[PDB]
Amino acid sequence: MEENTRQRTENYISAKNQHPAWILLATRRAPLVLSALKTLFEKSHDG
Amino acid sequence: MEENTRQRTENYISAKNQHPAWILLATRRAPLVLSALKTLFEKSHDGIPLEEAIQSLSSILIEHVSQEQYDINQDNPFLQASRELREWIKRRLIVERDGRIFATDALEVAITFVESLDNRFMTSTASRLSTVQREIENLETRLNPNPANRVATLRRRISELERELQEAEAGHIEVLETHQAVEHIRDVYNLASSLRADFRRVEDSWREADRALRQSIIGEQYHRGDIVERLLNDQDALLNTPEGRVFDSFQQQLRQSSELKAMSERLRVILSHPSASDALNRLQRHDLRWLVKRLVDESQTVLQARARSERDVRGFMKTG
Amino acid sequence: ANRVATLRRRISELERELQEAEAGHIEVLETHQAVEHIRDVYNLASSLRADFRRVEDSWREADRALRQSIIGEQYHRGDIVERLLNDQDALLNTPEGRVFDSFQQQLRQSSELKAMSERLRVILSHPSASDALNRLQRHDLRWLVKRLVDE
DNA sequence: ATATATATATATATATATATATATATATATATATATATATATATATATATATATATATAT
DNA sequence: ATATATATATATATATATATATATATATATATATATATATATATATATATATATATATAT
Repeated sequence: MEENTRQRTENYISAKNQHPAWILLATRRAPLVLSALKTLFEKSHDG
Repeated sequence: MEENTRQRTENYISAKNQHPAWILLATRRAPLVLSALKTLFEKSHDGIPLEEAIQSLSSILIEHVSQEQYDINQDNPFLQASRELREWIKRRLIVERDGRIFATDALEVAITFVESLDNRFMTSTASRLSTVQREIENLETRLNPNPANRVATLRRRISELERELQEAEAGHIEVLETHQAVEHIRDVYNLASSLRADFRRVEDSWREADRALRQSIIGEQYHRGDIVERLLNDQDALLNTPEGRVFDSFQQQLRQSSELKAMSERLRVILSHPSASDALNRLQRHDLRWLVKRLVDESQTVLQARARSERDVRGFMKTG
Repeated sequence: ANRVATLRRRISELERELQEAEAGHIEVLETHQAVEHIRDVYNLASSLRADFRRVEDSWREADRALRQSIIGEQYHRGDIVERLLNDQDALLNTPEGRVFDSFQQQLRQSSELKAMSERLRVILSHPSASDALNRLQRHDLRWLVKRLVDE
């Protein structure tokens, strides 16, 4: 199980520097972008 | 409706600047803190006792002292563990209670997010659709009061179960093939783990309601006769809110020791099946094995925590 | 024998409920209990689409890898056919692949999915639905099956 | 014999100096979101030329 | 007679320039975060003066 301990930190760091979602939530301007995007995408479901 | 969008950006800025989970996610050192806390709390049944927390967190810090780019300490991992623990407590990210520290709701949300983030075994299994279908069946068949509808539903159900009884008696019973069974096991674990999800939201709601009551009590001239009823009406108002209502309904449902006895006996056999080891590793297997005890203990803890609010009335009404 | 006994007792439970209903003691969900009972269903459904969002990516990556390896010179015609078959089978045997396969089996036995969508229509017409869920969520839960079939 | 009153005993509360541990204000280093700039691409218009198809006079 | 071939018209493509919007890149000012001096709190050894008290003298 010890791998699950250390390798997990590398998983999290790679997610922090790569995954778009976590990158977005970290930006200084996140809430405006997130609110605007949800407003756009809530009212229509086909694109 | 989109008039609220103006208000929604304000709501999100407020959440960004206040909610501890989001602030944590935004920090430079976020992955280290989240990994350390996940490792620490993976083994908690109650709030982990403080001393155990310090020791095990020092060991975890030792695990990652190699990462010098994060300014990790290299003279006393025990002191570093204690310092980090108090720092996190200051961040409203973990709370002391009875000397046993617990994970606030913020950390639970952050951990669930980051865990769901990566490629992994996914949240839903192949059995999720069948679960939803069964639940929809029950919900619809119970929502409508038309007695003809209910009797027809029961007639078709009873005919189907008579078919199944005849089939099984004749000997054509059927069982889950291995890879179907593993998926069902995993879905069961995922459903079950959601019960713990909100034992910490309820306590925060109690805390805030009690704080609001005491704060409004600043206008002492109100009638204490009002509070002779407000003792129950606090719970009543939070029973108009989902928190108190659903938590107390959950308590009532959980108090039915017969169904819980059935659930425990069935958990035991499902976990004794060979594919259990396939579906779930050691940690998950133990966690599910005595989920019932976890729920009972932690709900008892929540009740004994709301006991302080129960005493709030004696701290308000009495002015000797 | 365990299955036989379980059926023997479940049949008696539904017999008890049938006796209660025929006597006139039909019981509805308490007009507040039905509220949370509905958002519970919505929460269960909330992950079903989320997982398909990753089934999509898994298959996209499989296709891209196959296309890239086709430009690979080392492969005979037989090797490329083998790569296609084995990549598809491997993708299908992963958890998300099993999600897709179960969805496909349900499509085969379409009666149950149609019944589910009919039940959803009935559920959302109830007044309590408006209290439990805002309109967008009700819309999503109504056309869950459509969304999956499109995805 | 029980009750008032005695010198000394139990033992601590308080006091001081000392160290170590923690909380704070402040300075300072690195990461960040954004402003400015040059080359690139887009589309616009103005004009020339190429092209297909036709009008007309012609070959045999 | 039928079909050939050139001059003609018109629909389309190509060249060129203007202006605008763009992408890559540099540098800037901004914010997070770490490090530090410093003050304050927690705990401790050593000891005093104290309150409570035993043990105790004295009394009716």
